[PDB]
Amino acid sequence: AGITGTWYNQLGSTFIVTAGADGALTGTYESASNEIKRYVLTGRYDSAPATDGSGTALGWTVAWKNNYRNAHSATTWSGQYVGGAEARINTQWLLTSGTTEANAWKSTRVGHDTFTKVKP
Amino acid sequence: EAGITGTWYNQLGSTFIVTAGADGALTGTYESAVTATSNEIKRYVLTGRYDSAPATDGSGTALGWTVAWKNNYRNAHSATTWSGQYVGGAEARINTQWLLTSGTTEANAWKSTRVGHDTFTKVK
Amino acid sequence: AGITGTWYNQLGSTFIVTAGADGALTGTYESASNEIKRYVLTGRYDSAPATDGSGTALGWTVAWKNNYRNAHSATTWSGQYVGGAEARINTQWLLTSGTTEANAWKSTRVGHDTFTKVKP
Amino acid sequence: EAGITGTWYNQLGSTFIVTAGADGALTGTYESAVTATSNEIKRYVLTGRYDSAPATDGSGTALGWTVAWKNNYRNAHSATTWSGQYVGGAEARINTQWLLTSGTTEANAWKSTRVGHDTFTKVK
Ligand SMILES: O=C(CCCC[C@@H]1SC[C@@H]2NC(=O)N[C@@H]21)Nc1ccc([N+](=O)[O-])cc1
Ligand SMILES: O=C(CCCC[C@@H]1SC[C@@H]2NC(=O)N[C@@H]21)Nc1ccc([N+](=O)[O-])cc1
Ligand SMILES: O=C(CCCC[C@@H]1SC[C@@H]2NC(=O)N[C@@H]21)Nc1ccc([N+](=O)[O-])cc1
Ligand SMILES: O=C(CCCC[C@@H]1SC[C@@H]2NC(=O)N[C@@H]21)Nc1ccc([N+](=O)[O-])cc1
Repeated sequence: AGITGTWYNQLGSTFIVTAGADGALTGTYESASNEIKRYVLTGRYDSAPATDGSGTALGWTVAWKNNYRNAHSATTWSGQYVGGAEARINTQWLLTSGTTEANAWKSTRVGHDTFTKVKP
Repeated sequence: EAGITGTWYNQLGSTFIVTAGADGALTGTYESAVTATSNEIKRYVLTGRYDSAPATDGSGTALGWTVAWKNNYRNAHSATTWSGQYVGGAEARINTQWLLTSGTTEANAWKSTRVGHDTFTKVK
Repeated sequence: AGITGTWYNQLGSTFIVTAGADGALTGTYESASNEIKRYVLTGRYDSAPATDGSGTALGWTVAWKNNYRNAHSATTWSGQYVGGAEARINTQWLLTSGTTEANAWKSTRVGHDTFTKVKP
Repeated sequence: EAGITGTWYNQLGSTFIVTAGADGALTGTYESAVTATSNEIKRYVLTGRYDSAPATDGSGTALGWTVAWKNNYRNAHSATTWSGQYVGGAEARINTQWLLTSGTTEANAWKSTRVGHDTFTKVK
């Protein structure tokens, strides 16, 4: 819809996603050869957003295991899509690593990514 | 990573029913606590991912999932993601932090996202 | 030092701070007449940062009560100062409102502010 | 807002000793859990703010504070802020979420900040 396609964040990463008609998000995420760096993503979005000019709520997850590498971690992005001539997906994210119990307190990093339709 | 499929309950009275696929998929349903309302009216689709080959040094299993708060009955114009780890054994837990983003106008975007933490156990 | 002075974020807010020699931060925060909008801030920073080009860790708190208004809430900013010709204070923040027990789950909002030495 | 001054303990074995001033100041010390180390080597200055006139409808008292992890003995080149609310009565609590930012190079800034939650009680 407005979401399906390729998106680029400030870090050099690339997000390719299909938004299904009833709320599914499926795709690949490439962190900053390209194929070693590509990971599955899945998520959900609001397939009927409000009609008052509000953004479209959405989230997705990447677990950082593919056929080549396993970082033993997962990131979730939570945010909203904003359409128009300067379309954005504005997110906050949580990256949790698998840890022992003694290290669990420091298992989760937090940050923010802004995605645009063109590269920075 | 073994150990995730099944029913989980958090401190808020929510129920999380998930299947963990062999290659890292999470699929299932998430139900909010109800008192007056019938259960299925507050049941929502979830999807996510988990580490299907965790380190076998006693570390937890990294995972995450998303609920968009739209179903056939209700739409809150919002989405939550949970990020955390599964810890196995006799008192198994899924320990998470979450981000809840509401769809807002640009002027309200700064206040769009709530943060919290949910601890899931196998008993209510 | 590099921190003391006036800082401006993307939202229209103004942060005026003094960094004391041993780690104190004291000042006023003005959210976007000016005086009704001004609140006390206090915090801490690393008064001896690493010498490898790293930023300077710091945090502060504003409780949103002044002589005129009380929102029954408090924000903390956590971040790092980065000096040089384009100096920044890059932060993530948590805004917690006072709530009943039943509403506590939704008490805390999270976001990010980037502060510069000139207005946006 | 009354009720905050004194000693508080979290689930990680840390000790938080704070004075709440009449107009909203928080001042005190924060000590990490120790096993081999002497207590004062892991004790740090804190400052913060709280709502000194909370709503008297059973709501909690909003507050926050900061520790920069430098003392006369050690420097971790980091700072934590806790944001939360004091809840009074017989099982009094300070329920918080926290952000821990490490000083990093620009290339490492994306991974500079950890997030978590601490529950403080009046007993260990
Ligand atoms: O666990 C990992 C996997 C890679 C995560 C990439 C993050 S997802 C949030 C942000 N947005 C992006 O587009 N990319 C970044 N990496 C990792 C974790 C910790 C450390 N470490 O040194 O501590 C090094 C690499
Ligand atoms: O947008 C919503 C949808 C419901 C979210 C439930 C949250 S997901 C994190 C946490 N864990 C759970 O199991 N349940 C809670 N609800 C909502 C949002 C805002 C307000 N509000 O008053 O602002 C009221 C309800
Ligand atoms: O409790 C409040 C007090 C004002 C907080 C301003 C925030 S601090 C993080 C960010 N950085 C800034 O420079 N300014 C913003 N406001 C408030 C809270 C909730 C609602 N609400 O409608 O839900 C309205 C106002
Ligand atoms: O930077 C530090 C300083 C110590 C922070 C203690 C945290 S504050 C939140 C939580 N609540 C507590 O009472 N204690 C913990 N430590 C540190 C940072 C990174 C790593 N690391 O391995 O990456 C190890 C130690």
